[PDB]
Parts: sequence; C-alpha cells; structure tokens
Amino acid sequence: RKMERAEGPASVLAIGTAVPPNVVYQKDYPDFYFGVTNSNHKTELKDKFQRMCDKSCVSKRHLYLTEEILKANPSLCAYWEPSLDLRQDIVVVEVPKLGKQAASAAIKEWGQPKSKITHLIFCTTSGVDMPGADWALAKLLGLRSSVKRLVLYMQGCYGGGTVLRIAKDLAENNKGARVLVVCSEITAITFRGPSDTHLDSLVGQALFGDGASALIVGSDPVPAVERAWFELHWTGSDILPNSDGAIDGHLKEVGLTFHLMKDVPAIISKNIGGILKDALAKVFPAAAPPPPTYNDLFWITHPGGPAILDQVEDRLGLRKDKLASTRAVLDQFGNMSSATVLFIMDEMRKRSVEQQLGTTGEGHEWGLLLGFGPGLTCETVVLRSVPLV
Amino acid sequence: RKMERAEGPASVLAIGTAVPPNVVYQKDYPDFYFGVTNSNHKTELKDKFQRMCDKSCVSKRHLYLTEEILKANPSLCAYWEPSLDLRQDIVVVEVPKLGKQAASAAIKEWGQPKSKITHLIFCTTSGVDMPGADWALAKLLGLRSSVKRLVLYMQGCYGGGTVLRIAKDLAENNKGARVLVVCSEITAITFRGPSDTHLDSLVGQALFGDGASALIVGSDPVPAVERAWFELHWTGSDILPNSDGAIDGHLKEVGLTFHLMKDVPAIISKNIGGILKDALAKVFPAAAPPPPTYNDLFWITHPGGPAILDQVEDRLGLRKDKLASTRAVLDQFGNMSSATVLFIMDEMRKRSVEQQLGTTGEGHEWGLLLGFGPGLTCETVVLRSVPLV
Ligand SMILES: CC(C)(COP(=O)(O)OP(=O)(O)OC[C@H]1O[C@@H](n2cnc3c(N)ncnc32)[C@H](O)[C@@H]1OP(=O)(O)O)[C@@H](O)C(=O)NCCC(=O)NCCS
Ligand SMILES: CC(C)(COP(=O)(O)OP(=O)(O)OC[C@H]1O[C@@H](n2cnc3c(N)ncnc32)[C@H](O)[C@@H]1OP(=O)(O)O)[C@@H](O)C(=O)NCCC(=O)NCCS
Ligand SMILES: O=C1C[C@@H](c2ccc(O)c(O)c2)Oc2cc(O)cc(O)c21
Ligand SMILES: O=C1C[C@@H](c2ccc(O)c(O)c2)Oc2cc(O)cc(O)c21
Repeated sequence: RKMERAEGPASVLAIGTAVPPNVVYQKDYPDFYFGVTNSNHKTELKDKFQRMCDKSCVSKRHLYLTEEILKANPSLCAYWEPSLDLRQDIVVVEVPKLGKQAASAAIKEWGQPKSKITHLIFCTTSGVDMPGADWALAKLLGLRSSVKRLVLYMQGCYGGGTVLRIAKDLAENNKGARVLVVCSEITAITFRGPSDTHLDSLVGQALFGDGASALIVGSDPVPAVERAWFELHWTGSDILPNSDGAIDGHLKEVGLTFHLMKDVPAIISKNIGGILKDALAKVFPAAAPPPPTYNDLFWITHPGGPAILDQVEDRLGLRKDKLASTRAVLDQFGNMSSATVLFIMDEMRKRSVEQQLGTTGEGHEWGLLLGFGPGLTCETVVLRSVPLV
Repeated sequence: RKMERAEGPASVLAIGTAVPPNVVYQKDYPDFYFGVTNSNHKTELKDKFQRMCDKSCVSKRHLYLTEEILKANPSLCAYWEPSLDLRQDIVVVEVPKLGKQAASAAIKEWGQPKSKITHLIFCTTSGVDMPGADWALAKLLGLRSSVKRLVLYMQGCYGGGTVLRIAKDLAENNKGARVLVVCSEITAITFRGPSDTHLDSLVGQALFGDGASALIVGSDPVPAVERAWFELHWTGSDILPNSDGAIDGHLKEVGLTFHLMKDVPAIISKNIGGILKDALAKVFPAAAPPPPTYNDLFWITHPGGPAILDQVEDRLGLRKDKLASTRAVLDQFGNMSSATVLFIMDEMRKRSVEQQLGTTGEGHEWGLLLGFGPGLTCETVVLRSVPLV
C-alpha cells in the first residue's frame, strides 16, 4: 500500500559526457564568427568581440554548428531573422542525440543493464517539444516503457544544481531507484550574428559551447557491485537580492535570446559567502565538529564566466588552486550551461584517481557544487566525496 | 550533515482553483469561433465543428481570450500566421497571474503563513521563459527567496499526474516540507483559426479551456492544525504500446500546434486495464486484503475528451456513476490540460463534504488519479481518501 524508501544518501554511481566532434579554437573564433556572419566590415564591434575572446579563459569549444551547416542555413548567420522553427528542428533532434552519447557512457561505466534505470531527468535550455527530450532519449536508449520521466526545459545555467536537487529525493525516497540524469545543451538555439544592438549576445558568443553529461544517481549502492563517487547531502536554492532581470532569456521567433547585466559577477560574489556559510552551518550544526574551511572543501562551480570565478575567489579568499578543476573545464569546453558542473565533477574525480589522491574530491571530504542562472538563482549542493583505494 | 526526512504519506492539505472570468457557452461557440476568425463562408468545415461541439460534453468554458482581445490582435484570429512572440507576451504574464489566484486560495484554506511554503512546482503547457513561470509566481506571492522551485514546461495533459509524482518525493523526503503545486493553462498559446488543413486543431477548439489549480502537499500534517484531504501512496508512469505520435505538440513560430490521432481513445481504453491491475497488485500484494473492485474506488480521470471517458468506462465495466465527478468538470470547464485532474479532486472532496459522505473520496477509501498525454504517456496515482467527521 506503499512504496518503500531507500536508506543511504543519494550517490553518483557513474558519469558520462559527450561533445560534438567539431572543435573551434578560441584564437580562430573572432575571424570565424565574423566571417560566416558577413560582419567583417563591423570593425569596432569585432575588436570589442576580440577583447571578450582574449579575456574569456576559454581555449576551445565543441560546437554542433559547422561552417557548412551555417552556409546551408543563412537565417542562422543573419541577425534577428525569424529562425526558431529551423532551430527547433535541429535541437529537438540533436539535444537528445548528444544526451544519448553521454547516457550510454554512464551506463557502460555503471555496468548494470539499462532496464534497471527506474527514473529519468532530462534538463536542457535548447529547444522544447511534446513529447519532450526525455521521451526522445528514452526511445533512443530503449529504456523500459514505465521509466518515470521528468523534462526540465528552459532552466539555464543553474540546471546542474536543480537536477541534483530533484534526483536526491527521487533516489532517497524510492528503494531500488536508479535515476538517469542528463543535461544536454546545443548552442544552435541561440547562435546569431553580431550587432552593436545587443552587446549581451556577444558575451554569449565568446563563452557558450555544446555538451551533454549523464549521471546514474541512486541510494544504497550494492557493495562490490556498484561504486559511489559522490554523495548528495544538502541542497539549497536562493534568489539573490537586487538581481531582478540580471539574467533573462526569451524564446522568440528569432530563437532564444539572452540578456545579461554587467553586474552579475558583483551580485554573485557579494552574496555567495552568506549562502555558503548558512549551508555549512546547517550541515555542521553546533549543539560537534565545526565546518571545514573553504580551502579544505572541494569546489564544483558553474563557470558562468571568468569574472564570476575571479570575483568569487577574491571575495571568499579562496586559495588559487581551489577552482582549478572548474577552470580546466571552462578552458577546454567553455560554458555549457546546465551540463557544465557535471563535466567538472567528472574532471575532478578523474584527476583524483589519476593523481592517487585520497578521495574523489581531490583529497577533501566535503565539497560544494554551485549553479547560477536566471533569477538570479543560485543552486547549492553540499557533497561528500568517497575515499579512494 | 543531513536533511531529515518525513514519516507519513504525502498529503493534499488544501486545494485552490481559478479561471478567467469570461465564460463562453458551448451552444454559442461555433458561431463565435467562426465569426471572430472570419471563416463563416467555410460552410462544411463549420458543420463539422458544430458536430464536435454537439458531442463534446462541454457546456461552458472559461477563456482568457475575449472577442475584444481577438479583435485587437488579428494575427491570433488568422490561420498559420506568425504569432508566437505575441502569444508568449500574453501567457508569460497571464499564466503566473491565473496561477497566483489559485495559489492564494489554497494558502488561505491551508491557513499557515505563506513563508512556510518550502518548495514550489509550477506546471504549464502555455508558454516558456527565463526566469520561468515558477519564478514569476514566487514573485507575485512574495514567497521566501529560498523556496526550492521547479518549472515543468511543455508537459501537456498528463502533467497533473506528474506534479503529484514529484511532489510526493519532495514532501516525504524533507521533514517539514510544504510543497505548493500549481498547474496553470491558458489557451491563448494554441488558439488559431479553423481550416480543413488540420482537423486535429479543430478538436482542440471544441474541448480546451483555461484554468489553474493549486495544492499544498506535505507529509505529517500537524494534528488539529492542518487537514489532509487525500494521501499519495503509489505512482506509476507508462508509455502505451503502439502509440508513437499519438499526441504531438510543437512550439512553432505560429504558436503551439496540436496533433492528435483518432485512435487515442482506443489506445488508452485498451491498455488502461493492465496498468491499473498491475498498480493495484503492487499496492495490495498477496503474500492479505485483495484490491478493491473498480466500482469501490474513487476516480479522478483526466477527461481528454468524452470518447476517452466513454471507452475507458466501457472497457473496464465501470458503473455509470464512477466518472460523474470527472464528467462534471469537463461539462463546466472543458479540458484544462494539466490542471483538470486537480479541479476534479476539488469537486469530489467538496461534493463529499456537502453530501455528508463518509470520506473525501465520495465514501470510498482508495482511489485512482489518471493523466494522459504526449507519449502516449499515462500517469497513474493511487490515492487514499480521508474519513469525514
Ligand atoms: C569575459 C568578460 C565576459 C570577461 O572580460 P573582462 O574581464 O570583463 O574584461 P573587459 O571588461 O575588458 O571586457 C571587454 C568588453 O566586454 C564587455 N562586457 C562585459 N560584460 C558585458 C555584458 N554583460 N554586456 C555587454 N558587454 C559586456 C565590456 O563592456 C568590454 O567592452 P569594451 O572593451 O569595449 O569596454 C567578463 O565580464 C565575464 O566573465 N563576465 C561574466 C559573463 C557572465 O555573466 N556569464 C554568466 C552567464 S549567462
Ligand atoms: C468529441 C470527439 C472529440 C467526440 O465526438 P465523437 O463521439 O467522436 O463523434 P463523431 O465521430 O461524430 O465526431 C465528429 C467529427 O469529429 C471528427 N474527429 C474526431 N476525432 C478527431 C481527430 N482526432 N482528428 C480529426 N477529426 C476528428 C470526426 O472525424 C468527425 O467528423 P465527421 O463528422 O465529419 O465525420 C471525440 O472523438 C473525442 O472525444 N475524442 C477525444 C479527443 C482527444 O483525443 N482528446 C484527448 C487529448 S489531446
Ligand atoms: O540564452 C541562453 C543560452 C543557453 C545555451 C543553450 C545551449 C548551449 O549549448 C549553451 O552553452 C547555452 O544557456 C543559457 C543559460 C542561462 O542561464 C541563460 C540563458 O539566456 C542561456
Ligand atoms: O497543444 C496543446 C494545448 C495545451 C493547452 C494549453 C493551454 C490551455 O489552456 C489548454 O486547455 C491546453 O494542452 C495540450 C496538452 C497536450 O497533451 C497536448 C497538446 O498539444 C496540448
């Protein structure tokens, strides 16, 4: 008359990632972007975009859109031309497909048959449809027809925190539940030509890349059969003060548009300390061990842009190595919206194993995953690593 | 280092509903719809639409769109004209607003200050935005800035089951959690002129109406302070066999479009028995009382259309009164997509109280809530009523 619940903390049992094969190196992107968009005559706009690329701390990105595809579809290279139907036709197909590559890698690592997946969460900011990308992914994988699905559309850059916040309750409240979590982002929904009109969209052109990540999340891993890599222990969500309209995105007839105030780094950096201090106080209450210091935590931080990272690091006084895993993903992949923190989680555990650190969190026991996006919404997850060998 | 979980079953503690004030009676709708759309010359198409309205078992609907608004915005009255940006500007505002009316009613009934709401789920098929309708509703209500939000976009007619499936885990896995659940639907996103092109969209014009419903869901109601009306005990989700493309909806430059095969009733009716029999077997396992008979359950059934209800009733052999609560909502409000089953839940408990039946479920202990939509997805929730006086 009842659904048995699980006992232990929701745990990450496997991670997979996937990116489009086409690589664009940042040194080449100003020429490329202004070339295929027919805007090289816009001489001062391009110098402005060159400075954004020079400062982006992005070396390369993987992009579904190629010069050939852009040549085939000139309404994408144009500026403010109607093109949503064209964008949707692309991403309603390619977002689940990219997600399927990451999902198959995570399942292969996990090692159990795909029919043990009981739940699915699909998160994307690229396109919407009915049935949704969750249904399409289930069809592509051949998941059981009774998988409990959830599609999280139009989330944006905090979505990596959101999927963990939901997956935690699904795994913990359902005995045996194994949650496939996929975030998949493809910039074909936003890509548009340059214009002194909208210097916000330029920022997006310098930073956003494509990618998908997949997790298996479940409570009570079977001993010597499944392997936990991180545990979810505490979650919080906050709308930061005086941030109305900081980050807005609209799905228009010209596609997805992006609006971004210059004070996003300030708003984030100046509020994040109180959020983290409160979260750590709840996880480590006095009544008892004190919370670890920031430098004794591992850090999985959504790299909205280098200015956000630099100002957060400065305001919290983080030692300069704490954001190294985060900054490596931004350098090699750019900002992949909701998927990015799961790429960072993967990079951190793999570094930790390769370098024989004592835990999956670079040697630290406790850790923080942060997502930031429209709201301005800050998603906080307190994680525990797992000891290695 | 941990979030305490709750103990008892997730319970519905209050329900509110809201509809646009403009009423259109079905007897008037063929003339009205073909009038404001400039299509009265389409003589045989209209006779076809008259027969759909005659058969709809819908007496009236509440619609945000008025003749005055349609006169002001002729691209809505047209057929296949670009109009998404216009539709979004409407529903990104009006869907949260309608939802706020229902939410305030549910909170007023519940009786606790609005700051005790810890979580929010907003479900809609009408428009998408960043930040989302969940953020807008929180702003309209003045909810705490740390409310844990979730926006479920592009769900469709199964969404009433989905929100209960998620809210169950949120309430049960978080001690003290009180989940505001809102479904809000406004047909301005789909409304378009008639055409022998697309006889699917005609079906939608005869059945779909507007409305919003709101729940407070929480585990462990405080005795003599909060009041439970229904308990969530079991949830299931199924993709019905040989239903690929049964019900599709796309968000296009002309707005939201709707595609619907004629065999939806057949697919639903011919598969539903096995789903319910399995669900009841899980809730009442042999090893022990047998499951109640269908006629001894209460029924909260999404009324996709009268043909779905009639064929489900026939195939399962339901006594003719079991779907009376469901059919009363369809008659007085039409199909309000994801909100409809919560209107039906409200109607049933209010009937039960008014008629002094022994339980909130028309006198029956156990009950079934069913949502159907794109997939073809069937959402099943097994509910327990609460005894009255
Ligand atoms: C890469 C930028 C992107 C980093 O460069 P920087 O350290 O700011 O260096 P600069 O200030 O020289 O930036 C160069 C140009 O970017 C422009 N710029 C920066 N942020 C901008 C914004 N939000 N909108 C428009 N222009 C912006 C500056 O105005 C400047 O123009 P100018 O050289 O003609 O004066 C940085 O501001 C950043 O990281 N911002 C975070 C972006 C963000 O908010 N992302 C989160 C997500 S949606
Ligand atoms: C109201 C209809 C809507 C009920 O009427 P009915 O009992 O079918 O009566 P009829 O078959 O005389 O219907 C009249 C017309 O509707 C048309 N019709 C019914 N379903 C249709 C569909 N999916 N697409 C196009 N036309 C349809 C019939 O072709 C018929 O046309 P005709 O009179 O010119 O031959 C009914 O088929 C129904 O309830 N369907 C369920 C709709 C549905 O699937 N909703 C769930 C959600 S998205
Ligand atoms: O406007 C967007 C773009 C979006 C996005 C889509 C696809 C990608 O591959 C990608 O890297 C990004 O991500 C966003 C995230 C936000 O928080 C706000 C936005 O406007 C957007
Ligand atoms: O195409 C739609 C329309 C949608 C809807 C929106 C707003 C309303 O007020 C309303 O009653 C309905 O509901 C749908 C539900 C589905 O399952 C499929 C759809 O295509 C649609």
